[PDB]
Amino acid sequence: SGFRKMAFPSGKVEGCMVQVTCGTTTLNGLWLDDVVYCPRHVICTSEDMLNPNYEDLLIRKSNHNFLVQAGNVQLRVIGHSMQNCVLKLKVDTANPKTPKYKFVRIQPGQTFSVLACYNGSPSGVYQCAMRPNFTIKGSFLNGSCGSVGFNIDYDCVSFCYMHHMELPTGVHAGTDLEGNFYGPFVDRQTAQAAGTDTTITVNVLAWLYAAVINGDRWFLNRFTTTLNDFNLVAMKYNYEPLTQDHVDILGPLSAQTGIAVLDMCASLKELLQNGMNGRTILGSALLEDEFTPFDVVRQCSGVT
Amino acid sequence: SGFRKMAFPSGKVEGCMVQVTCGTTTLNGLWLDDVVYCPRHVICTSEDMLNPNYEDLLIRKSNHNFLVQAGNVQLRVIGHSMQNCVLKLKVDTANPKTPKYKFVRIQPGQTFSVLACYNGSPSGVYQCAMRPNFTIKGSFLNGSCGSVGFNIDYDCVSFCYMHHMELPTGVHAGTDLEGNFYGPFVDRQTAQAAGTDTTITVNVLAWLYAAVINGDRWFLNRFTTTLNDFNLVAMKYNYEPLTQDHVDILGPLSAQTGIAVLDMCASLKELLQNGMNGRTILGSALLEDEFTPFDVVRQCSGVT
Ligand SMILES: Cc1ccncc1NC(=O)[C@@H]1C[C@H]1CF
Ligand SMILES: Cc1ccncc1NC(=O)[C@@H]1C[C@H]1CF
Repeated sequence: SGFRKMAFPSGKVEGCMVQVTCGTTTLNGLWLDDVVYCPRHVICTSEDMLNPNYEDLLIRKSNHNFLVQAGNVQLRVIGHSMQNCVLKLKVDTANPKTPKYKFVRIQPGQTFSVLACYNGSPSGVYQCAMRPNFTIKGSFLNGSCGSVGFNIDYDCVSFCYMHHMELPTGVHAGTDLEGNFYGPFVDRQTAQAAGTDTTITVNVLAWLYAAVINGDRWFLNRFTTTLNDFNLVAMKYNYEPLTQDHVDILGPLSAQTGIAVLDMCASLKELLQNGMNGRTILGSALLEDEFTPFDVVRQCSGVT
Repeated sequence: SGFRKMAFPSGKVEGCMVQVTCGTTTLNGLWLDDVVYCPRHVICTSEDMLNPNYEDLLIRKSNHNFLVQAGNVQLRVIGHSMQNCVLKLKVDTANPKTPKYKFVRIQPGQTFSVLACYNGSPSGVYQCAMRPNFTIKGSFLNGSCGSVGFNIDYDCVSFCYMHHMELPTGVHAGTDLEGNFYGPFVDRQTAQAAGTDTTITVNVLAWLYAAVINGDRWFLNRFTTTLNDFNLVAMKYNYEPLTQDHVDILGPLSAQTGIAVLDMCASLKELLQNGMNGRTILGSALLEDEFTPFDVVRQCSGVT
């Protein structure tokens, strides 16, 4: 029993972190096989970041200009190429610590662990969700770029995020491992509008099931609702509309607890309309949306 | 910017996790140098746990009865001994992955990361605090015993906790790495009273400084208070009494922000007396006490 915002064990990712320096800029790189992946803005000076012409800036750089260091080891760069907003630095040595891995583009509402790094060194690990508006509310300071987001399935690390920037609002933006930004963001020091965000309804429902499993039951009521009625409430409270797909993914939790999905929706409806009345759910005084139904099942069963 | 409940990178601890089996019971062990540390209740059957006589139960066990497995490797046990509530299994091989480490007994109110494990395999990592009543509100299922709590200072892992049990209330109890329980708890399946808990005042104040550093300032007011006046409020709201030692540890945050400790105490006083009025602080709708002043400084500076 107990329920925590659990991150994946970061060990397999730590073994891949390196430091990449180009000119006066230093950030983090990800060393997998004989390739180091890093944000392409490593080639920019703070002056260039206002309106960078990356193709032009990269033309002035040669393999020997990219300094890649794994702790005390210096890696020899034998190739460089830009793919979208990432630089791929071919090195002459395959990382002996390369785990089994995939590059995945996650969907909004999905969760992942971030290994925050500075100068190629891991500082900490935290679990977070990709917001419906494609931002992440992370914890990143200058030098954290190149830190990655990932999920793990037994021995396989699925890399889904690489940190590139902090918006003027203090929210974070980044790319998949092919350098495609999540959201409308560009790697330029310019004001950028993040879309209207919403709360991840299916995640809140999953978290309400986790609360029941662990003993927090006060929010359960004598009511039920329909997808249509619930969605009218979800609309008013800036929650994502619930679909049959979301109901289907909640199936295992509905089955384990014996609380029908629409009955849980009616509890969520009353919580949205009345608030928590000074009470807590799993130690939170608000409705948590950073646990997916898969996260709840995994944590509640002890999956390693 | 941004502030998260960050755990230490668990890599150095993952390299130490092993599985320990004795008879029909399996749990986690910690392999450091040529010693495997695990909870002594690995020698008990669920029947023995009601009133175990550990000295007698251990006398029936021999080195060959303790099955220690590190992933696919079987370790040869050449000695066993009980120290308080831990068993120390001497093995014939030093763990090649042993990091620099210390065994420390933490104080209540201090924080640490837990690497939750099942069958010697890491499932996840989370940050938590040792409650003033010596319990931890963790996330532990059957088979999680032997999972450890730790802090890291550059390359040194300070092991401070080993998980032994879940109280009937769903809160968790465990020992330091010499097998001494934190709190009045015993390793027996019996109802056990955890003391009256309190909120860790210095941690809440540290978190209020982190909120200011990151832009959440609405709670700052035009008032100040004294240690005596604040402690009368702390008493009423089951908060730990604030001492000059706590004020001294808050010094760096008071210096960085320019908000005097007693001025922050007056903001905390108004928050305790009036609530949050439906607002949030660093994404929380309650007063967070799981970040120490050292945690706030570390996260806010990017310490690796
Ligand atoms: C200064 C900072 C802080 C935290 N995380 C990231 C950053 N850096 C940026 O925003 C880089 C300049 C842009 C490129 F899109
Ligand atoms: C069943 C469980 C669940 C989570 N964490 C731990 C446990 N196990 C226990 O409480 C063991 C029997 C006691 C020894 F003090």
